[PDB]
Amino acid sequence: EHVAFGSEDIENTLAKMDDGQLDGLAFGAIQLDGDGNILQYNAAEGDITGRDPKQVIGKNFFKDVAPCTDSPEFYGKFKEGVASGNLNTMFEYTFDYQMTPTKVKVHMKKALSGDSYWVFVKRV
Ligand SMILES: *C(=O)/C=C/c1ccc(O)cc1
Repeated sequence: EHVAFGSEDIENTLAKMDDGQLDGLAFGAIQLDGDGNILQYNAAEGDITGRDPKQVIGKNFFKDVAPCTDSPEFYGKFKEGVASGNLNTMFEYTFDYQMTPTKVKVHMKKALSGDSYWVFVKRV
């Protein structure tokens, strides 16, 4: 159905969803493993960044796809959350690698499932 960016139970709703439903979301959604490998990447995220979802699946988000996120403010918070088991943070960021610099809001949250973490993205 509809689900709003930043919803308190977003991870419960998205646990229900297959690839096609994820492509129906109003915001960008990326699912990562604990090493930052890309497990899912939806159509809305591709609309923001110009990346073909089919070609980024399996690549490492912090090393290869999104080097500008390798920073204490983004990757640093991700690794702290993976280690502590409590990842749930929202912040503003700029995506500027091989693209027009684009201001975004990012929400990172642990999934329901084992060894999975979401990055949600919306333009601001
Ligand atoms: C900075 O390098 C960010 C790059 C980026 C962010 C999000 C994406 O889905 C793809 C590339």
